[PDB]
Amino acid sequence: MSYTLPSLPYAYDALEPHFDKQTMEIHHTKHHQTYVNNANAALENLPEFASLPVEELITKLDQVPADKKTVLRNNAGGHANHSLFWKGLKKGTTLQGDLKAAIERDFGSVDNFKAEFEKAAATRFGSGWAWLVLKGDKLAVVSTANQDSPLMGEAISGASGFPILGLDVWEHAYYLKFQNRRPDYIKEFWNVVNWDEAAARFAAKK
Amino acid sequence: MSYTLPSLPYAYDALEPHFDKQTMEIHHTKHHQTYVNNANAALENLPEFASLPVEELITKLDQVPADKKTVLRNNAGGHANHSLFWKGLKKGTTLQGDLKAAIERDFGSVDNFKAEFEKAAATRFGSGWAWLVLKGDKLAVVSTANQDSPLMGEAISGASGFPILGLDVWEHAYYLKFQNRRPDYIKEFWNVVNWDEAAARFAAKK
Ligand SMILES: [Mn+2]
Ligand SMILES: [Mn+2]
Repeated sequence: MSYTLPSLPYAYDALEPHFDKQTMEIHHTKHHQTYVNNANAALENLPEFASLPVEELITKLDQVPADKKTVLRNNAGGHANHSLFWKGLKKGTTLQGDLKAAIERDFGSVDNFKAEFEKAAATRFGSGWAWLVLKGDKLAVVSTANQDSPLMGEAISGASGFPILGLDVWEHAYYLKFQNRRPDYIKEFWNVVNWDEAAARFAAKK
Repeated sequence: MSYTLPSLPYAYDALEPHFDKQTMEIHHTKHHQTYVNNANAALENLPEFASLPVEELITKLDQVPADKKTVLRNNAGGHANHSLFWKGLKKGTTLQGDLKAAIERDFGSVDNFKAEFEKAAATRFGSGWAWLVLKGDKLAVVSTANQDSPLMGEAISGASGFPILGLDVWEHAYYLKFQNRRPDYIKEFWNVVNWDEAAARFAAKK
């Protein structure tokens, strides 16, 4: 009830040849759906939380009943992260404008940022996410475990900041095409990171 | 150096039709190799710890420095776990003998244990392992995150006990064949869990 699997900005094959259509379909119809379903299941008993946007719910995980924290952290996190991820994917964009300049300001150069992002994405051990976040006035690359989001805050996720964009580095995001070669997937991410959406999120939050 | 990739006890396709040969090859030659490589790299500056069997090293994670604990927990963990995993996989075995009796004693029935194992393997959120462990004289089903091992102890891994067998539920262990259908993979594991080795391990620290 509370959450719905969001309508994608695109068909499953829209990120070809970079992100494989089989994975995008499963990622949405199976993995994301499951996060929505399991978050919804957990929120049935929590009407005072079920109304929150998922992105707000995950900032309030410390307010949930103890026995709800993990399931919603994982599944509302998964829902939030995947919802962001899809909107954060698009071919044909160019990093530009204020976001490019902020990246250049905060990382020294786009290449420095990319290397830092790639390093975070590659070094995330196990499942998780690499993020470009905005922490007040400064962009940062952080990473989170599993479906943790920086929106969850430091205490829960070990990261914080508003996610400008993120890269799913769960193996389900890349295994079918890339298998263990997560760096290749990370490189491909640069071809599909939706800088227009990242720029819009930066514009909203900067 | 410190660690080597062990030979598989079997050919890449020896677990077919249950576990796919492609995954077995990548899982062994890439993922396990990488754990070996990265554990070896981290041990290069740790002479005090570099000569230890991997299963002993992962019991001493709390003794290494902080810039080494995680890398070795993850990679020596991965090496320990995959080493066990390969030996713990074999077609044609039959659960029997003291191990079957102890499973029946501690879980009520083989099916009860299998259901509890499957639950633990399915509910492991993110990457990790499901374990049959022996805790003193009681078999238990536990799961660990990432490449944590029960051998690592409760503080680090959230689990303890002597692993009798384990199931890798990292998505790289099953995604190529099963994609998101980890329960199908978990069910297939019953066809390839090496009960002989599980029995041998059970007899070894019973
Ligand atoms: Mn995902
Ligand atoms: Mn594995």
